[PDB]
Amino acid sequence: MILKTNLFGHTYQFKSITDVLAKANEEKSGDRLAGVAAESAEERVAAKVVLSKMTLGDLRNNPVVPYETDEVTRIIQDQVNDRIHDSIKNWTVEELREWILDHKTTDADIKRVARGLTSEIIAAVTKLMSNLDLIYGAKKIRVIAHANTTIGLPGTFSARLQPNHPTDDPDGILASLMEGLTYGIGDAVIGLNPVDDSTDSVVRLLNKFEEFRSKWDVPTQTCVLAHVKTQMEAMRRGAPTGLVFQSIAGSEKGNTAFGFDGATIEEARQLALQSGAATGPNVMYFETGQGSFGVDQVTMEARCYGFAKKFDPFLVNTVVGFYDSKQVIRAGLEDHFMGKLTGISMGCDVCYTNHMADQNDVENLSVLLTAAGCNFIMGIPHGDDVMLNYQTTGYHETATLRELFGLKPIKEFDQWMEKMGFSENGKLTSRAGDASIFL
Amino acid sequence: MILKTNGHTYQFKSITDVLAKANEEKSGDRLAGVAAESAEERVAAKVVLSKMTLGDLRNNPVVPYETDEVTRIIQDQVNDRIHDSIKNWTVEELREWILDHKTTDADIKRVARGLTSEIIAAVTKLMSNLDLIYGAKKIRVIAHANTTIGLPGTFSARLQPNHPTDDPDGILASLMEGLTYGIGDAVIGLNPVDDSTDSVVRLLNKFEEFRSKWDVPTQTCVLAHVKTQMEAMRRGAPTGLVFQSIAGSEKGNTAFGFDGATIEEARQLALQSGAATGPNVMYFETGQFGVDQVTMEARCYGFAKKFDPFLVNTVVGFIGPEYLYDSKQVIRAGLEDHFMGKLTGISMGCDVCYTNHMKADQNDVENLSVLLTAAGCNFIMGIPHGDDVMLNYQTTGYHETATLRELFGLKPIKEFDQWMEKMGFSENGKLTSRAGDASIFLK
Amino acid sequence: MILKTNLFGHTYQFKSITDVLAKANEEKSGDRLAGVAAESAEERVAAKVVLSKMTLGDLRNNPVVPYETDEVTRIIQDQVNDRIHDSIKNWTVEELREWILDHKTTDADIKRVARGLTSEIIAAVTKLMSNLDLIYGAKKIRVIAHANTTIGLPGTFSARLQPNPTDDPDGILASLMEGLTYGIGDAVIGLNPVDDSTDSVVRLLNKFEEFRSKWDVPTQTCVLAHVKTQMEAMRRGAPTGLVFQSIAGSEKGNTAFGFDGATIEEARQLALQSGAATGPNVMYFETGQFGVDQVTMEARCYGFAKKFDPFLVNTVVPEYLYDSKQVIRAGLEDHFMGKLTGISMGCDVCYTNHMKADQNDVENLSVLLTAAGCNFIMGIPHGVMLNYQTTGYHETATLRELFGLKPIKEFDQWMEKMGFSENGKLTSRAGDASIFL
Repeated sequence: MILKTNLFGHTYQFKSITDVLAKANEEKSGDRLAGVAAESAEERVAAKVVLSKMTLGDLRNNPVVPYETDEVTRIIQDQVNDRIHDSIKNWTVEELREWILDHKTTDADIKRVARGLTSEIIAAVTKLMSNLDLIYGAKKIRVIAHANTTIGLPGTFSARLQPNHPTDDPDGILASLMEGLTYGIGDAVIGLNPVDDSTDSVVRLLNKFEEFRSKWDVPTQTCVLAHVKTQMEAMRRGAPTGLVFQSIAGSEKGNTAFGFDGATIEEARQLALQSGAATGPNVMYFETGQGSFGVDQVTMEARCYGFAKKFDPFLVNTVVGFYDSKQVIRAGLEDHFMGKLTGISMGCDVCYTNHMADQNDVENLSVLLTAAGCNFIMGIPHGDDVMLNYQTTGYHETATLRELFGLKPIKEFDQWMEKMGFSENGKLTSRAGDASIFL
Repeated sequence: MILKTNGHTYQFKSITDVLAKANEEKSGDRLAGVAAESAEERVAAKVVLSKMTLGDLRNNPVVPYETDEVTRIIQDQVNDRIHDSIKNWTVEELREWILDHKTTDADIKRVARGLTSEIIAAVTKLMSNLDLIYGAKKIRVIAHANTTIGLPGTFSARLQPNHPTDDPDGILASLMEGLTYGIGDAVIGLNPVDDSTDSVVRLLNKFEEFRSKWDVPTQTCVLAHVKTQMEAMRRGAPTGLVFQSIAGSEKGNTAFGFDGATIEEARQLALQSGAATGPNVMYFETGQFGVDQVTMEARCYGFAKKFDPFLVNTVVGFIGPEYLYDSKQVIRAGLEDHFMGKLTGISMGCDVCYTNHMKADQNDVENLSVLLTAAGCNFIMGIPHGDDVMLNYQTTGYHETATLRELFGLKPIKEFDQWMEKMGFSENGKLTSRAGDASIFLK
Repeated sequence: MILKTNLFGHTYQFKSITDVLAKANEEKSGDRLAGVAAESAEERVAAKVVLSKMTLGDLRNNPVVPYETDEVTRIIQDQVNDRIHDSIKNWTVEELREWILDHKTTDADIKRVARGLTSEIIAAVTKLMSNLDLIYGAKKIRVIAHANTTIGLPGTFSARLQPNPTDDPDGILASLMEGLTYGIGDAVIGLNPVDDSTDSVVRLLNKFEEFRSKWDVPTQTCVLAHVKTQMEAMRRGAPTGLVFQSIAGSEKGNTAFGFDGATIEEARQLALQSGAATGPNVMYFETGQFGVDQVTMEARCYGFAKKFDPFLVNTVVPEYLYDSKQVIRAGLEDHFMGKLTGISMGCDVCYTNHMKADQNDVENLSVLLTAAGCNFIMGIPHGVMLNYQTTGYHETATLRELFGLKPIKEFDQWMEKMGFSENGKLTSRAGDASIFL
């Protein structure tokens, strides 16, 4: 294959596909720090030109971590329909891009072609797309999934309810939960990322979370975001969970560092279907984000999505961190699109402190992702002040974002809200922020 | 009025100072020395500005009524009765109220009668980007030249080819291409290289022949000096609109070569012998001593409101010192400008400048354009800049505008949309295979 | 410009444009009494023929009252866009008529042509239109205005609440409340006071606004005194939504009414600076019937009114009636010319139940006007205690229901918040002013 372009008055040769994929990315902090980024704006345009002419055959057959060496590569590659791929193998990345964006190409068509794609291809096409392409292209693509209720339907926008609190103090958590419900937060999931993630603490929390949900008959899913194996361990001890969560990576090496493999995730899925509190079939909740190999962040993100797709998740959130702020927006839009095209329920967690990284930047991305058909987004505030983080909730801003686009919580949760008097025809009432009805 | 606040006593030198230090970090303000010394100070300025009554800002324009015509024009638009009823409202209260569910667009428009540009700038300074999006969406503003711009479910765009030499065939090509993507429903014009009265005249008649040839429901304009256009008009050359770059101070306007009385003359002249049905025939361009960029921006709208324009485009740019600049500021200013203008009651758009060497330099423009379109902005245009004058002419933005419309399900102005369908360029809002194909014009 | 024609059997020559305008009108009482009418039905057809072939430029250039002499002609003529007018100057009156009434011709088109028209052209085209043309032709045209709320939107029908004895407070008050329960007063809540002294107007405005604010009624208030009286009342701090003045089609008429162009504009700006309406449309004008005919004079009031972008423009319309049809004809003409001029056109109908008009005639004209797209109509009984109680509230309500119209949006929302109506239909609380007292 070529890997060389003369544009303009200078021949640029690239070492490999991995090199071309990496240098074809827009400016990214992590790639720069790893030495894989483009040495100039001109070299980056060259990478993009080279990539645009690369065929889907070449990319599919040369995954950036070999098949014999990496389980994630095998999981990704084993999902391909070889017959479908064979008919698109001679298409170029740029032809794939144009085809995906064309008027006459439908969500159904795209899902058919997805069967002939791999994470490296998804990754590749994303790099040749503009921010408006990533938005318009992702909107075209519908992805839905069902645990207790169905996420992803047009006209809806969902939100995870996960109170912080440094101590995980029962009162502070409960208070944040109830307030959150009044704003319509918690239809995607109701949960906690616990400080004490011992098997017994997870057992205690899961039990408490289902007691609360069952009390108020909230149509949603519960999930304690500890290690996959700890949640499984709690579930074998009789604790109910709606979803099973795990942070994931784009390599076998990466997942091993996190403490699991495909078999482990598959065992958790079968255990949740057998004994979980959710109807199913979508019971996994995965977290990605870069990173923790010579391969770029975008391509490795794609590969996480390809791993995730194998286990039919209810949710798959990336984590982007708010050097120009435009990078974070770009990342969020890329993630969201690669994931929608991969066919997974994709969301996005946006971290912030305040460093030209503020709440305004988070809002910029949020609005952009919502125009893209992203069904769940959540700001994650950081800072030395652990109490402004707990109190900075994003509940009111999410209600606002919904109203702006005219979206509602998942159908059954929106019905629950009207029965509680917290909302009416999508818009919140005077009871918003008023958790009195619970007490 | 109190200009102090707290575990540290912060104090400000004036209203002009608080307005300035209350802003979000901006390089133009920072380089002009007016910005805040820290985030703690910024938060402090916002707190002081938030407890300030509307009467205090109404009575304390950042440029004196005695001195400056812009200040008078702003202040003379106020209804003293309505202002009186709200004079004791605090700035934070005005923000809350604007954003509240029970508060409607007609309510806002009423309260705007008792407001001034300094107050409009004051409230904007206390709003997050989401507030500026959601709050501007609430506000509808329409204007009618030959057609009505501003209606919900629509999005309009200027057709303004930037050929380096103003080659008649380079323009004719770009114009016809644009029309096939549905561009030019807001206005068909040129910012010409030769802005001489005889040039402007030649241009105005050429554009008019072309528009009239294809019976294109829109307006024409040549973005020159208001005085150049008037001469051209007095010689018998037709114009849909009359353009003028404006400023937020008499000095600024005087520097630009005109005053309030020049714009009224231009306006009444357009109503007398212009090619637009009217009443809205003015087309202003805004964009940025001791007064911050936002407050000055507000004051241009306050100026422009008096002349009921068809369009008022701010100009923001993804160009800058590189080390002191961040894209967020360009986004924030666009969102701010749009809100303030909509709150002022003017048909408000936004021109976005960018260093155009890569296709990825447009990502920044697209970010803002999507945020603004979600806020109800009915017209946005990209302006390519850089040493490559011919790429700038090729970087047309037509396809990207058509895609922006389909993303939100918007169409061009009603009559133009009807023209598009009669020409075969679109159907129920979406373009056809004919998009880009100038053949129907040549055949 | 020919002014002769052979009305097949005789040759009729006319003195001037003024003469031909006048003779083309159908039989009108004032025009007859003034000696400007046609001597025979045959010379009226001849008048029309001549008018029909007359070009628009000729009409624009020759106003019935000279530009050098008359303010109203200048106010009218200075509003013309010469450029637009130049394109149509060779159109005839008949041709202009045809064009208004064409399927393919839109409200937007008509608004562009209006800019090249004048009151004498508006008058002329109307003189050649049938009653259906005036109804249909006007239906096509939408005119909206905004003071506190917006009058003129389609699907709405607005009404004035202006209590008619000795300026009795107990009886004015009771009339307001009873009026609001039927949904009267979305256009404006006013009063034509017997005592039109500045002091009296100031007392009235303060009480009207006190009441309106108390009940939070979304509408405009206005005391129908002299413009200069209202202006002084405003300078003393009295709040008014609209500013009222009867106006005429000549500088002599306005001068006789006691005001001029600068007075009206001084009033307009005053309302904008300290009125209680949001605006921009704050003026409320009354019109209605030299050697110039009634109709052409009417058209000229509208052109005058237009320069001041009024919220409302009511025209007023029994012993000298050759037939009641003339009242119906007058109203349809007035509405068309007002809509063609681009003004919020309303209509006040007078009746004394005479053999030729008569409450049933005020219904004929009302239903006809409502089909015409008229958004404001009011009945005015003449000849004291049976005229205050002769209300028109129930008739107004039944008219809306007949056409499926509602009051102005905000006022309609207030009607439902008050339990007086539901979806434009009144409830059992209609007439029952208990919610107030």
